[PDB]
Amino acid sequence: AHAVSVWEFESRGKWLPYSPAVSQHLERAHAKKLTRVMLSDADPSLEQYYVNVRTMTQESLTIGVRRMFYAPSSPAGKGTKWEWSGGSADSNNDWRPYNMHVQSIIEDAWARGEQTLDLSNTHIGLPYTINFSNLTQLRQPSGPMRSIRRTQQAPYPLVK
Repeated sequence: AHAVSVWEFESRGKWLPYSPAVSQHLERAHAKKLTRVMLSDADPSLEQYYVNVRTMTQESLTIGVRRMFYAPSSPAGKGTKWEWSGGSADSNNDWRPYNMHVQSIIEDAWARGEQTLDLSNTHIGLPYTINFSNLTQLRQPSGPMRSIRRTQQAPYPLVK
């Protein structure tokens, strides 16, 4: 009887998740039937990110935005996320979320004990292989290998 609401934006043909706090801010505005939202209101570093809820777009330009529902059992619903690292090897400063669906598939393969998950099968156009024994993402064919991680996160907004 419940779902969590994950707001997403378009980034290179990937529908990436906004953070829990930003999704929580967007959801409250949708609930109040508002049209315009400034994302800095929920995350002060999102400088002049303007989301129009009627056209379902974000300007900061061309970008699409959507509101998606996921189950309580998804990573979004359970308070956990899978991210990959953005710039040197054992660098921890620039982390990035995978598409929420991909996070669920990674979580599911991790939980079932897979040694490896080839994201190019599943879905896509994500030529990456995840290795759970060393927690990395390998750009096919043979790298870069970037660190991935599973961390606790706040709950996304709950819905009827």
